[PDB]
Amino acid sequence: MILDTDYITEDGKPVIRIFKKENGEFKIDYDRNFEPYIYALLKDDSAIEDVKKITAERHGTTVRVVRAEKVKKKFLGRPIEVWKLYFTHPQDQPAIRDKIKEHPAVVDIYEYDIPFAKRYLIDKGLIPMEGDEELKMLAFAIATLYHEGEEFAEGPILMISYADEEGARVITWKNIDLPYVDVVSTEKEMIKRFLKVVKEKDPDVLITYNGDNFDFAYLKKRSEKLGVKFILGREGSEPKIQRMGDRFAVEVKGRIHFDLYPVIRRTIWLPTYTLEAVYEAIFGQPKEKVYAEEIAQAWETGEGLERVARYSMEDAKVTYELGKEFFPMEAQLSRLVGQSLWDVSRSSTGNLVEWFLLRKAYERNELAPNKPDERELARRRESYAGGYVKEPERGLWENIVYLDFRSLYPSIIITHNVSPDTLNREGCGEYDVAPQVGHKFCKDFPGFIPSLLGPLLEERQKVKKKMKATIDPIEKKLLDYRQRLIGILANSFYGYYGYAKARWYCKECAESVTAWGRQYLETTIREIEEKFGFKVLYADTDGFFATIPGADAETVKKKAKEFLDYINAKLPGLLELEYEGFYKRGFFATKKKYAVIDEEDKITTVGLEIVRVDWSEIAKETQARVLEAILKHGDVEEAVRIVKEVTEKLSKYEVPPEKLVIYEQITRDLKDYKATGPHVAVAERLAARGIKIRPGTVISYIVLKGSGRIGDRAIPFDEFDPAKHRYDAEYYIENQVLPAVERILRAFGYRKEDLRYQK
Repeated sequence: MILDTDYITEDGKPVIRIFKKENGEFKIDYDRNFEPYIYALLKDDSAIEDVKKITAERHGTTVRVVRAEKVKKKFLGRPIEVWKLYFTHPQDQPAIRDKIKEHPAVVDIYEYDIPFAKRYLIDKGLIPMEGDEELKMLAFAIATLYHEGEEFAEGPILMISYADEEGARVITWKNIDLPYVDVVSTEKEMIKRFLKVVKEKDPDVLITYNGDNFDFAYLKKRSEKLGVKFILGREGSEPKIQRMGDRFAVEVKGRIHFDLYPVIRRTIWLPTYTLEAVYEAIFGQPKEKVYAEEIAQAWETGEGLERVARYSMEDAKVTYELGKEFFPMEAQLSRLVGQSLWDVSRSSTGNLVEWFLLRKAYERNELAPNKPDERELARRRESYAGGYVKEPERGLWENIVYLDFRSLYPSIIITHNVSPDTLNREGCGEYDVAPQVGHKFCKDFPGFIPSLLGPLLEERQKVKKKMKATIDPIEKKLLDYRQRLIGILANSFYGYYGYAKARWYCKECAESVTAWGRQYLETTIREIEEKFGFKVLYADTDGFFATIPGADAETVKKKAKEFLDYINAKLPGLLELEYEGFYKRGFFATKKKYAVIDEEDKITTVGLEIVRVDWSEIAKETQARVLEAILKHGDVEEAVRIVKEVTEKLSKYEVPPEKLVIYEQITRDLKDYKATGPHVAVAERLAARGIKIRPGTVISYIVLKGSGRIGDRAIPFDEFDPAKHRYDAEYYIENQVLPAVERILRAFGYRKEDLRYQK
């Protein structure tokens, strides 16, 4: 198994390094003979002799083209002949490429900005993360002594936690008789102890949660001050610290530094992105946070150090658990894209599509177009059209099918051979005309993108068959990740077409796919109404909800299935409609806002639920019960009653004052991000405990009847006690409860006025 590649420069010559794991052994192959290159398109071949003589002046050394060989390749549907220019060193390319492009006989240059070790992986047909090789992983976390005003890492690391197979431990330089803590003399010896358990565990994967930006940078500054050489690479080097945007990332040569933060932030959408937020919204259980200020308190103190050491080891065991969840996903993603897990897990989707495409263009001898210049990149600023959204039928309905298109946009790209290289080609014998926009896509030959996509969809189906046929659940889950990842890849080509930074950019292609999508949904909808008597309640882009008004459940199901057979014998090519699911009741408040229940009584919601910094359990409870009243009971009036009851019980003070805890997340440091509110009050009240409120730093609070404004008097539930404390019922009604249910009940004709009663 290939883990990674990079390159070193020795006497000015690049040497590729391959980091490998094979029969449980770590290996490093070196390749001294891989040659950087670019391609030049020349007006006349006789100009090559000028170009061979071009030379830059780089750090005093004359750099030139080492050789030139004429090659034949494909480029956007048409054959092309270009000159492959070799060089001694990859970094010779920038200095000499602008000079070559200056030559008046040079039309353009190509494939000039492709990182050398990534060029290696592609050109050599090598694929990271392939095979069955078991890989040893280890997570780690640190807790540090922090104090306001100090520079980064002015205070010592107090604990280094790690966690893996054997369990979770903490290393620290103060005595804690807890049995998972190991104690040593010094911060220095702690750090040496850490470096030593790594050497002897020798993991292939190092898992952190935001190690790219905190842990590794801290451990660097500290080991510098203490004069320890932070040796983590199996090759004798310190962690290497790249830039990526403003923020940074860290490599550990010979191992994979798997930072879960970039990975999580692009998978499940959490409100905030703390390690606690992640764990509770991935695994289910909760996790305690210990603020920085309390850790400083506990370390200067005797006791309280057992709780913090719990929080430290609990940083480490969850990171290893989370890493065990998200790693095989990224191993599968590395196989598919053909790039290292390190790069794969830190990269934007359009960027992973482009590395997949670059590998395919090489396999097919297809010359890559260039990324756009700044001015072209501003030209590609179109707003796109977006698929068909039907204004929904209002009110409550029963016996609903959701029908949808199997991979609608891939299906279309293949079916209509939609590709920059097939766009408005001349003398074409066979073309499909995109509706509305009128772009003509030649079908005399397979387009580059369609020809890649077809095998992807095929492979996906072959993987799903293997998934279901293999009894072993570890394998099933691997195959399931692979399957899903293929489908995300395939579903990303539509967006790639409009992606402004795309090498194979194609606005016409994007406009055409969207338009075909509209046509297929619209006519499919018209068909089921006019031929099968269905009523389409709502539709968004690749699917619709429908019922037969009056029919019973088995009738709509059975007729839904007949219509699939009908319409699928009519849909061209790969276009196919499938029966996704049946819903006993549902309602569609507006476009993108609806809720439905299936026969398992599982309610599914879209555009209605609580996404809020200010979420409270009286709100979440009350929204949940009105949905249950509309969808389980099919009783909208009761839903209204429930809101009236709950607003009454809030004002007559009969409501358990803790479900009125507002767990709020902080976005900006308390500079009045919100002009005022509960947050500025609870900040003052927990500055009493010594805590400052920083981004993250979840704040739980109850809002009390005070003077001044409603919602200006707030305290932590810590300091609450049901005597000399009354919650402000008006805040909980107008700010928590009614906003959670207004939208649902507006869909049934009720205004906020109707949802209370006082006088």
